[PDB]
Amino acid sequence: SHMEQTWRWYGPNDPVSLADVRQAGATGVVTALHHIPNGEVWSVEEILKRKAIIEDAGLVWSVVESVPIHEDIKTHTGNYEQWIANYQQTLRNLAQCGIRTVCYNFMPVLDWTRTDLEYVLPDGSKALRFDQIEFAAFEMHILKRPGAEADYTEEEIAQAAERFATMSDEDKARLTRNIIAGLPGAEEGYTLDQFRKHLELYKDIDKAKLRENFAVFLKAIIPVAEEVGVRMAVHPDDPPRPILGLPRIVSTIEDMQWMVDTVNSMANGFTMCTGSYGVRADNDLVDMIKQFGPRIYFTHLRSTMREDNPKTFHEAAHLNGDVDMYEVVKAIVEEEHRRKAEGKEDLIPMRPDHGHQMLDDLKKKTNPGYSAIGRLKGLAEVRGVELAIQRAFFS
Ligand SMILES: [Cl-]
Ligand SMILES: [Mn+2]
Repeated sequence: SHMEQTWRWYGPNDPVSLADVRQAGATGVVTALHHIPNGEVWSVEEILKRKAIIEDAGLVWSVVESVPIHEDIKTHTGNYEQWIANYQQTLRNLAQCGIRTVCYNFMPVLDWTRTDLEYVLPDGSKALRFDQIEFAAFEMHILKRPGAEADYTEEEIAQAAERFATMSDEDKARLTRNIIAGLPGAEEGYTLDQFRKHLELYKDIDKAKLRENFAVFLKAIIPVAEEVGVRMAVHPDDPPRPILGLPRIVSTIEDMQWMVDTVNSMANGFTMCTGSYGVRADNDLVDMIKQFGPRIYFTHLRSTMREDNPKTFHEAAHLNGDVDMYEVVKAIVEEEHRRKAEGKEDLIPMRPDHGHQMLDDLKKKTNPGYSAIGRLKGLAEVRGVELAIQRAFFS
Protein backbone atom coordinates (compact mmCIF):
# COMPACT_ATOMS: atom_id res chain seq x y z
CA SER A 1 0.00 0.00 0.00
CA HIS A 2 2.82 2.42 0.99
CA MET A 3 5.47 -0.33 0.72
CA GLU A 4 8.02 0.38 -2.03
CA GLN A 5 7.07 -2.32 -4.53
CA THR A 6 9.55 -3.15 -7.28
CA TRP A 7 9.85 -5.77 -10.00
CA ARG A 8 12.78 -7.19 -11.91
CA TRP A 9 12.46 -6.50 -15.66
CA TYR A 10 15.19 -7.71 -18.03
CA GLY A 11 14.61 -5.06 -20.69
CA PRO A 12 12.88 -4.78 -24.10
CA ASN A 13 13.40 -8.52 -24.81
CA ASP A 14 11.73 -9.67 -21.52
CA PRO A 15 8.45 -11.50 -22.33
CA VAL A 16 7.03 -9.67 -19.32
CA SER A 17 6.00 -6.18 -20.45
CA LEU A 18 6.09 -2.98 -18.41
CA ALA A 19 2.28 -2.98 -18.62
CA ASP A 20 2.27 -6.38 -16.83
CA VAL A 21 4.56 -4.85 -14.19
CA ARG A 22 2.21 -1.91 -13.54
CA GLN A 23 -0.88 -4.13 -13.39
CA ALA A 24 0.98 -6.34 -10.88
CA GLY A 25 1.03 -3.22 -8.65
CA ALA A 26 4.78 -2.49 -8.72
CA THR A 27 5.76 1.19 -8.99
CA GLY A 28 9.47 0.54 -9.37
CA VAL A 29 11.61 -1.43 -11.76
CA VAL A 30 14.74 -3.41 -10.94
CA THR A 31 16.97 -3.89 -13.97
CA ALA A 32 20.51 -3.95 -15.37
CA LEU A 33 22.27 -3.39 -18.67
CA HIS A 34 22.74 -7.11 -19.42
CA HIS A 35 23.94 -6.49 -23.01
CA ILE A 36 27.01 -4.58 -21.83
CA PRO A 37 30.00 -6.95 -21.57
CA ASN A 38 31.21 -7.94 -18.11
CA GLY A 39 33.52 -5.41 -16.51
CA GLU A 40 32.98 -2.64 -19.07
CA VAL A 41 31.74 0.84 -18.15
CA TRP A 42 27.99 1.48 -18.30
CA SER A 43 27.77 4.73 -20.26
CA VAL A 44 25.39 7.57 -19.40
CA GLU A 45 23.79 7.08 -22.84
CA GLU A 46 22.92 3.40 -22.17
CA ILE A 47 21.71 4.09 -18.63
CA LEU A 48 19.45 6.97 -19.74
CA LYS A 49 18.04 4.85 -22.58
CA ARG A 50 16.85 2.12 -20.16
CA LYS A 51 15.65 4.79 -17.71
CA ALA A 52 13.58 6.57 -20.40
CA ILE A 53 11.91 3.32 -21.52
CA ILE A 54 10.88 2.62 -17.92
CA GLU A 55 9.63 6.17 -17.22
CA ASP A 56 7.74 5.95 -20.49
CA ALA A 57 5.61 3.20 -18.93
CA GLY A 58 4.84 5.33 -15.84
CA LEU A 59 7.43 3.54 -13.73
CA VAL A 60 10.77 4.53 -12.14
CA TRP A 61 14.08 2.68 -12.23
CA SER A 62 14.63 2.02 -8.53
CA VAL A 63 17.41 -0.53 -8.14
CA VAL A 64 20.19 -1.89 -10.31
CA GLU A 65 20.50 -5.69 -10.21
CA SER A 66 23.26 -6.26 -10.88
CA VAL A 67 26.53 -4.57 -11.80
CA PRO A 68 28.57 -7.73 -12.43
CA ILE A 69 31.95 -8.26 -10.77
CA HIS A 70 34.48 -9.67 -13.28
CA GLU A 71 36.03 -13.04 -12.35
CA ASP A 72 39.48 -11.42 -12.47
CA ILE A 73 38.44 -9.35 -9.45
CA LYS A 74 37.28 -12.47 -7.58
CA THR A 75 40.50 -14.38 -8.28
CA HIS A 76 42.63 -11.19 -7.97
CA THR A 77 44.35 -11.96 -11.30
CA GLY A 78 44.65 -10.47 -14.82
CA ASN A 79 43.03 -7.10 -15.51
CA TYR A 80 41.40 -6.61 -12.08
CA GLU A 81 42.67 -3.04 -11.66
CA GLN A 82 41.03 -1.83 -14.87
CA TRP A 83 37.78 -3.71 -14.08
CA ILE A 84 37.69 -2.00 -10.66
CA ALA A 85 38.20 1.45 -12.24
CA ASN A 86 35.38 0.71 -14.69
CA TYR A 87 33.07 -0.47 -11.88
CA GLN A 88 33.84 2.82 -10.11
CA GLN A 89 32.96 4.79 -13.27
CA THR A 90 29.76 2.78 -13.76
CA LEU A 91 28.66 3.81 -10.25
CA ARG A 92 29.47 7.45 -11.02
CA ASN A 93 27.44 7.20 -14.23
CA LEU A 94 24.46 5.57 -12.46
CA ALA A 95 24.48 8.23 -9.75
CA GLN A 96 24.74 11.02 -12.32
CA CYS A 97 21.57 9.49 -13.84
CA GLY A 98 19.70 9.47 -10.47
CA ILE A 99 19.85 5.71 -9.81
CA ARG A 100 21.22 5.20 -6.33
CA THR A 101 20.93 1.57 -5.15
CA VAL A 102 23.11 -1.21 -6.53
CA CYS A 103 22.58 -4.91 -5.86
CA TYR A 104 25.58 -7.18 -6.59
CA ASN A 105 27.09 -10.51 -5.50
CA PHE A 106 30.43 -12.24 -4.88
CA MET A 107 29.46 -15.81 -5.75
CA PRO A 108 32.56 -17.20 -7.48
CA VAL A 109 32.26 -18.87 -10.94
CA LEU A 110 28.57 -19.81 -10.62
CA ASP A 111 25.79 -17.43 -9.73
CA TRP A 112 22.47 -18.60 -8.18
CA THR A 113 22.05 -22.33 -8.73
CA ARG A 114 19.23 -24.83 -9.36
CA THR A 115 19.23 -28.41 -10.73
CA ASP A 116 15.63 -28.48 -11.98
CA LEU A 117 13.85 -25.56 -13.66
CA GLU A 118 10.52 -27.30 -14.30
CA TYR A 119 9.63 -29.10 -11.11
CA VAL A 120 5.87 -29.82 -11.16
CA LEU A 121 4.09 -29.16 -7.86
CA PRO A 122 0.89 -30.93 -6.74
CA ASP A 123 -1.19 -28.01 -8.13
CA GLY A 124 0.42 -28.35 -11.58
CA SER A 125 2.44 -25.16 -11.39
CA LYS A 126 6.18 -25.36 -11.96
CA ALA A 127 8.84 -24.42 -9.43
CA LEU A 128 12.63 -24.18 -9.39
CA ARG A 129 14.38 -26.86 -7.37
CA PHE A 130 17.82 -27.71 -6.03
CA ASP A 131 17.85 -31.49 -5.73
CA GLN A 132 20.89 -32.47 -3.68
CA ILE A 133 21.01 -35.91 -5.34
CA GLU A 134 20.80 -34.39 -8.86
CA PHE A 135 23.62 -32.02 -7.83
CA ALA A 136 25.77 -34.84 -6.41
CA ALA A 137 25.15 -36.84 -9.60
CA PHE A 138 26.39 -33.90 -11.70
CA GLU A 139 29.48 -33.36 -9.50
CA MET A 140 30.60 -36.99 -9.25
CA HIS A 141 29.44 -38.55 -12.55
CA ILE A 142 29.40 -35.64 -15.03
CA LEU A 143 31.91 -33.04 -13.84
CA LYS A 144 33.82 -35.83 -12.00
CA ARG A 145 35.43 -33.35 -9.59
CA PRO A 146 38.20 -34.92 -7.47
CA GLY A 147 37.25 -35.58 -4.78
CA ALA A 148 33.67 -34.28 -4.58
CA GLU A 149 32.83 -37.26 -2.35
CA ALA A 150 33.92 -35.26 0.74
CA ASP A 151 30.91 -32.94 0.33
CA TYR A 152 28.47 -35.87 0.64
CA THR A 153 27.25 -38.59 3.00
CA GLU A 154 27.64 -42.27 2.09
CA GLU A 155 23.88 -42.42 1.50
CA GLU A 156 23.94 -39.40 -0.87
CA ILE A 157 26.86 -40.91 -2.82
CA ALA A 158 24.90 -44.17 -3.20
CA GLN A 159 21.72 -42.27 -4.19
CA ALA A 160 23.66 -40.15 -6.73
CA ALA A 161 25.11 -43.21 -8.50
CA GLU A 162 21.60 -44.65 -8.70
CA ARG A 163 20.00 -41.42 -9.97
CA PHE A 164 22.74 -41.08 -12.60
CA ALA A 165 22.04 -44.62 -13.91
CA THR A 166 18.37 -43.69 -14.53
CA MET A 167 19.27 -40.52 -16.48
CA SER A 168 18.82 -40.32 -20.25
CA ASP A 169 21.47 -38.63 -22.39
CA GLU A 170 19.24 -35.56 -22.57
CA ASP A 171 18.63 -35.63 -18.76
CA LYS A 172 22.41 -35.40 -18.26
CA ALA A 173 22.82 -32.54 -20.75
CA ARG A 174 19.87 -30.59 -19.31
CA LEU A 175 21.14 -31.04 -15.74
CA THR A 176 24.54 -29.77 -16.91
CA ARG A 177 23.11 -26.65 -18.63
CA ASN A 178 20.86 -25.97 -15.61
CA ILE A 179 23.91 -25.82 -13.35
CA ILE A 180 26.51 -24.05 -15.54
CA ALA A 181 24.94 -22.12 -18.43
CA GLY A 182 23.58 -19.36 -16.18
CA LEU A 183 20.07 -18.75 -14.87
CA PRO A 184 18.21 -15.46 -15.50
CA GLY A 185 20.23 -12.51 -14.19
CA ALA A 186 23.54 -14.44 -14.22
CA GLU A 187 26.43 -12.73 -16.01
CA GLU A 188 28.55 -15.86 -16.50
CA GLY A 189 27.82 -18.99 -18.58
CA TYR A 190 29.98 -22.04 -19.34
CA THR A 191 30.43 -25.19 -21.41
CA LEU A 192 31.61 -28.13 -19.29
CA ASP A 193 35.24 -27.68 -20.37
CA GLN A 194 35.24 -23.88 -19.91
CA PHE A 195 33.72 -24.55 -16.46
CA ARG A 196 36.22 -27.25 -15.50
CA LYS A 197 39.29 -25.15 -16.39
CA HIS A 198 37.74 -22.08 -14.74
CA LEU A 199 37.47 -24.04 -11.47
CA GLU A 200 41.28 -24.53 -11.61
CA LEU A 201 41.78 -20.76 -11.04
CA TYR A 202 40.48 -21.40 -7.49
CA LYS A 203 42.73 -24.32 -6.45
CA ASP A 204 44.55 -22.05 -3.96
CA ILE A 205 41.62 -19.75 -3.11
CA ASP A 206 40.04 -20.73 0.21
CA LYS A 207 37.42 -18.77 2.22
CA ALA A 208 40.09 -16.52 3.78
CA LYS A 209 41.69 -15.72 0.40
CA LEU A 210 38.34 -15.00 -1.28
CA ARG A 211 37.55 -12.59 1.58
CA GLU A 212 40.91 -10.83 0.94
CA ASN A 213 39.93 -10.46 -2.73
CA PHE A 214 36.50 -9.13 -1.75
CA ALA A 215 38.11 -6.69 0.70
CA VAL A 216 40.19 -5.21 -2.15
CA PHE A 217 37.01 -4.71 -4.17
CA LEU A 218 35.06 -3.21 -1.26
CA LYS A 219 37.81 -0.79 -0.12
CA ALA A 220 38.04 0.51 -3.72
CA ILE A 221 34.29 0.60 -4.54
CA ILE A 222 32.61 1.83 -1.33
CA PRO A 223 34.38 5.20 -1.01
CA VAL A 224 33.30 5.92 -4.59
CA ALA A 225 29.73 4.85 -3.81
CA GLU A 226 29.75 7.03 -0.69
CA GLU A 227 31.26 9.99 -2.59
CA VAL A 228 28.56 9.87 -5.26
CA GLY A 229 25.53 9.04 -3.05
CA VAL A 230 25.03 5.42 -4.18
CA ARG A 231 24.23 2.65 -1.67
CA MET A 232 25.56 -0.85 -2.28
CA ALA A 233 23.40 -3.85 -1.33
CA VAL A 234 25.16 -7.20 -1.49
CA HIS A 235 23.08 -10.27 -2.41
CA PRO A 236 23.73 -13.51 -0.48
CA ASP A 237 25.03 -16.73 -1.97
CA ASP A 238 22.24 -18.93 -3.39
CA PRO A 239 22.42 -21.60 -2.10
CA PRO A 240 24.34 -20.19 0.93
CA ARG A 241 26.84 -23.06 1.18
CA PRO A 242 30.26 -23.85 -0.41
CA ILE A 243 29.58 -25.85 -3.58
CA LEU A 244 31.99 -27.53 -6.01
CA GLY A 245 34.91 -27.11 -3.60
CA LEU A 246 34.66 -23.32 -3.98
CA PRO A 247 34.05 -20.99 -1.04
CA ARG A 248 30.90 -18.91 -0.67
CA ILE A 249 31.37 -15.94 1.64
CA VAL A 250 28.03 -14.08 1.84
CA SER A 251 26.05 -16.92 3.43
CA THR A 252 25.63 -16.25 7.18
CA ILE A 253 25.40 -13.56 9.86
CA GLU A 254 29.17 -13.88 10.46
CA ASP A 255 29.73 -12.95 6.79
CA MET A 256 27.45 -9.93 7.18
CA GLN A 257 29.48 -8.91 10.27
CA TRP A 258 32.72 -9.42 8.32
CA MET A 259 31.59 -6.97 5.64
CA VAL A 260 30.77 -4.27 8.17
CA ASP A 261 34.11 -4.92 9.97
CA THR A 262 35.94 -4.70 6.63
CA VAL A 263 34.38 -1.41 5.43
CA ASN A 264 32.50 0.71 7.97
CA SER A 265 30.89 3.18 5.55
CA MET A 266 27.07 3.11 5.42
CA ALA A 267 27.31 2.86 1.62
CA ASN A 268 28.37 -0.74 2.35
CA GLY A 269 24.99 -2.43 2.83
CA PHE A 270 22.75 -5.40 2.15
CA THR A 271 20.07 -6.98 0.03
CA MET A 272 18.05 -9.07 2.44
CA CYS A 273 17.15 -12.03 0.21
CA THR A 274 15.02 -14.25 2.41
CA GLY A 275 14.87 -16.94 -0.28
CA SER A 276 18.66 -17.35 -0.26
CA TYR A 277 19.54 -16.87 3.45
CA GLY A 278 16.52 -19.05 4.40
CA VAL A 279 17.85 -22.06 2.49
CA ARG A 280 19.80 -23.02 5.64
CA ALA A 281 17.88 -23.32 8.92
CA ASP A 282 20.70 -21.85 11.04
CA ASN A 283 20.24 -18.36 9.50
CA ASP A 284 17.98 -16.31 11.76
CA LEU A 285 16.35 -13.96 9.26
CA VAL A 286 14.60 -11.79 11.86
CA ASP A 287 17.79 -11.37 13.91
CA MET A 288 19.69 -10.55 10.71
CA ILE A 289 17.19 -7.78 10.01
CA LYS A 290 17.29 -6.56 13.64
CA GLN A 291 21.12 -6.39 13.72
CA PHE A 292 21.79 -5.12 10.16
CA GLY A 293 18.51 -3.25 9.45
CA PRO A 294 20.15 0.19 9.14
CA ARG A 295 22.22 -1.23 6.24
CA ILE A 296 19.40 -3.11 4.51
CA TYR A 297 18.70 -1.16 1.33
CA PHE A 298 16.82 -3.80 -0.71
CA THR A 299 14.81 -6.96 0.05
CA HIS A 300 13.87 -10.08 -1.91
CA LEU A 301 10.81 -11.49 -0.19
CA ARG A 302 10.32 -15.09 -1.29
CA SER A 303 10.53 -18.46 0.41
CA THR A 304 12.10 -21.85 -0.22
CA MET A 305 11.11 -25.17 1.33
CA ARG A 306 13.71 -27.71 2.56
CA GLU A 307 12.76 -31.34 1.94
CA ASP A 308 13.55 -34.70 3.63
CA ASN A 309 17.20 -34.21 2.75
CA PRO A 310 17.64 -30.69 4.24
CA LYS A 311 20.04 -29.75 1.43
CA THR A 312 17.26 -30.39 -1.09
CA PHE A 313 14.96 -27.40 -1.52
CA HIS A 314 12.43 -26.02 -3.92
CA GLU A 315 10.84 -22.64 -4.26
CA ALA A 316 7.67 -22.50 -2.16
CA ALA A 317 4.65 -20.27 -2.36
CA HIS A 318 5.64 -17.00 -0.60
CA LEU A 319 3.56 -17.55 2.55
CA ASN A 320 3.94 -21.32 2.73
CA GLY A 321 7.70 -22.06 2.91
CA ASP A 322 10.38 -22.15 5.61
CA VAL A 323 10.42 -18.32 5.78
CA ASP A 324 8.15 -16.90 8.45
CA MET A 325 6.99 -14.08 6.17
CA TYR A 326 4.92 -12.40 8.90
CA GLU A 327 7.92 -12.07 11.22
CA VAL A 328 10.27 -11.02 8.43
CA VAL A 329 7.96 -8.28 7.12
CA LYS A 330 7.23 -7.10 10.67
CA ALA A 331 10.98 -6.66 11.24
CA ILE A 332 11.38 -4.76 7.97
CA VAL A 333 8.44 -2.49 8.80
CA GLU A 334 9.92 -1.91 12.26
CA GLU A 335 13.22 -0.89 10.63
CA GLU A 336 11.45 1.59 8.29
CA HIS A 337 9.69 3.19 11.29
CA ARG A 338 12.90 3.51 13.29
CA ARG A 339 14.43 5.40 10.34
CA LYS A 340 11.38 7.70 10.35
CA ALA A 341 11.75 8.19 14.12
CA GLU A 342 15.41 9.12 13.53
CA GLY A 343 13.83 12.03 11.62
CA LYS A 344 14.47 10.59 8.15
CA GLU A 345 11.99 8.45 6.13
CA ASP A 346 13.83 5.91 4.01
CA LEU A 347 11.76 3.01 2.68
CA ILE A 348 13.28 -0.34 1.83
CA PRO A 349 12.41 -1.42 -1.73
CA MET A 350 11.19 -5.01 -2.08
CA ARG A 351 10.67 -7.34 -5.00
CA PRO A 352 8.90 -10.76 -4.94
CA ASP A 353 12.08 -12.19 -6.56
CA HIS A 354 10.86 -15.53 -8.07
CA GLY A 355 7.41 -16.96 -8.70
CA HIS A 356 5.96 -20.28 -9.76
CA GLN A 357 5.11 -20.76 -13.44
CA MET A 358 1.33 -20.97 -13.43
CA LEU A 359 -1.87 -20.39 -15.40
CA ASP A 360 -1.18 -18.88 -18.87
CA ASP A 361 2.57 -18.90 -18.22
CA LEU A 362 2.59 -22.75 -18.29
CA LYS A 363 2.09 -22.58 -22.08
CA LYS A 364 5.14 -20.34 -22.48
CA LYS A 365 8.90 -20.59 -22.71
CA THR A 366 9.77 -18.44 -19.70
CA ASN A 367 12.82 -17.08 -17.96
CA PRO A 368 13.07 -19.53 -15.02
CA GLY A 369 11.08 -18.60 -12.83
CA TYR A 370 10.68 -14.98 -13.77
CA SER A 371 7.28 -15.61 -15.26
CA ALA A 372 4.74 -12.88 -14.44
CA ILE A 373 1.69 -14.51 -12.82
CA GLY A 374 3.48 -16.35 -9.99
CA ARG A 375 5.48 -13.24 -9.14
CA LEU A 376 2.35 -11.08 -9.23
CA LYS A 377 0.83 -13.53 -6.71
CA GLY A 378 3.81 -13.42 -4.29
CA LEU A 379 3.85 -9.63 -4.52
CA ALA A 380 0.10 -9.52 -3.75
CA GLU A 381 0.61 -11.84 -0.77
CA VAL A 382 3.40 -9.78 0.77
CA ARG A 383 1.49 -6.54 0.03
CA GLY A 384 -1.35 -7.93 2.17
CA VAL A 385 0.94 -9.05 5.00
CA GLU A 386 2.71 -5.64 5.10
CA LEU A 387 -0.50 -3.62 4.96
CA ALA A 388 -1.99 -5.57 7.92
CA ILE A 389 1.25 -5.16 9.95
CA GLN A 390 1.18 -1.40 9.27
CA ARG A 391 -2.42 -1.24 10.53
CA ALA A 392 -1.99 -3.63 13.50
CA PHE A 393 1.22 -2.05 14.80
CA PHE A 394 1.71 1.42 13.26
CA SER A 395 -1.62 3.21 12.85
CL1 LIG B 1 10.68 -9.45 -9.08
MN1 LIG C 1 17.24 -12.96 -4.17
